[PDB]
Amino acid sequence: MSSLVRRIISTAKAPAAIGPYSQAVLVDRTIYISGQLGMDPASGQLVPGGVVEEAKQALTNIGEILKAAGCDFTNVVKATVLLADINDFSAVNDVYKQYFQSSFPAWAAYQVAALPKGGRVEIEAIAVQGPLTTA
Amino acid sequence: MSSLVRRIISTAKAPAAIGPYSQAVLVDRTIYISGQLGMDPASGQLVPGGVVEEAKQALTNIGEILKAAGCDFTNVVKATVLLADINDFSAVNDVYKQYFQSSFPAWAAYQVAALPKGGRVEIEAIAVQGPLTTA
Amino acid sequence: MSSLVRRIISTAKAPAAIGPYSQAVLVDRTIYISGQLGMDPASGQLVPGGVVEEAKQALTNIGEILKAAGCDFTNVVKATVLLADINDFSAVNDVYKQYFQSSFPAWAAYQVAALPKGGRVEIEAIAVQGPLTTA
Repeated sequence: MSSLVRRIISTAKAPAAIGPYSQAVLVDRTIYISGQLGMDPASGQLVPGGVVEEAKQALTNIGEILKAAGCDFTNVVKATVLLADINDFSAVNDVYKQYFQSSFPAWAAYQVAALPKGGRVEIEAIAVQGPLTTA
Repeated sequence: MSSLVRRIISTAKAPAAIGPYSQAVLVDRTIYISGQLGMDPASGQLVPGGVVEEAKQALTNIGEILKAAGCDFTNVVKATVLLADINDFSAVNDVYKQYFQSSFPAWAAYQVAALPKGGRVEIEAIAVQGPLTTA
Repeated sequence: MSSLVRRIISTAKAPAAIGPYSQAVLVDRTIYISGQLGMDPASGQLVPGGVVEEAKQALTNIGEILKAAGCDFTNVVKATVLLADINDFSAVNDVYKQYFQSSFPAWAAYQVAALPKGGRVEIEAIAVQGPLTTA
């Protein structure tokens, strides 16, 4: 069979790994992006201000990883939004909507028991490397 | 590179979006289906009767989304079953089994802290558009 | 369109199914592996010793499923690590690192409310059937 391209995506514009994972893996045309917390890329510390600020930073981090792979938010096809508190659903929704301005991904959003570093939100994503033709 | 097909799947036979997501995204041949709660498509209210009734409605909803994409349950390759209570595992298993009557998908099933709308179960799925040849 | 290969992966070297799922599904070149607990393949009982021993057994189980599909850990592109306790993150990380000795997968790791069988850890994975060419 054909040898499919598998590339580790890595950018200093997103946080360093806090463990045994890659920021994202591109395989064939699919990009699996690791769960992102609202961590500042330079410090690796959660940004202050709680879930809204954290959600913004997490999505900014995903954006930088997408850019490293020659993609943007239009390439995302599935997202998972993990919350520390289900009462934050509406607030996070309003943040998320600002990044996906068409062809909204499939998703799931729900509350887990706890995230690393005491994070209030973690977002995972799957993207597909372009070009994509959307009818 | 080739421009891959990316299509938003949308049917009025499944619940309207309660937020910034598509019911499903078809990209190349893979269909990412959003997490479905046991919501009535017409009202958008959770069906009464608790987890068993909700599980049935959620799977019915996935079925309608699959149909919109020219697929059925035989096309599902991976499911995720999110529970509000791990004690409901056996009950949900018995519901789920009635929809997948061969070539059972890969899966994960476990308890989360909370689902949207106070749901007792949420099911996500990945399918692949046919034809599929199963040896 | 072409008829894509869909194959159920099954090995007696990994635990029997405790419900309506396949150990893994290969579709085209992507392998979706079901969530694995730290269950002994012969008995179907969780191994003693808590999360570290369970994590080792779960990863051993994934390894046997990969082998059945003609793959190994180098083929894994995304993992999900579900914990019963976020305080176990560092311990599980140290176990996991021993299995992935290059080209680390994308991942997400976090605490859920409860796993089947009172498990302390469950690991899901996505792999891509080789050959893969890593630059």
